Amino acid sequence: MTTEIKKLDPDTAIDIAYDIFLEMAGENLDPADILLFNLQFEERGGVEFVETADDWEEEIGVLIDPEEYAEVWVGLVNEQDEMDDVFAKFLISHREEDREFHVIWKK
Repeated sequence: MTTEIKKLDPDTAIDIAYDIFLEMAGENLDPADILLFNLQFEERGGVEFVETADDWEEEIGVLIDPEEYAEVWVGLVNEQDEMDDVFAKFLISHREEDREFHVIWKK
């Protein structure tokens, strides 16, 4: 505690979000997309931890503060390691006070 706003570690953020994709990924997600994720995810696993953006107030339906939120994208990648097929994106409030985590399924 040397500042006011603290971010989350790469492995830490991914860890939490990862568990959220395993527990959340259900009815909220499209059926067909659920299956594919079940058959192809191990060999084609994708979970890139991106940052916030300005073009947020369009998809989720609410403006978000940039460089102040943890953006997580969990999709399916190839053997070349990429991220062109995202399944669900999560947004976790970096800060400790108030934990606003809202994931988006098939936009």
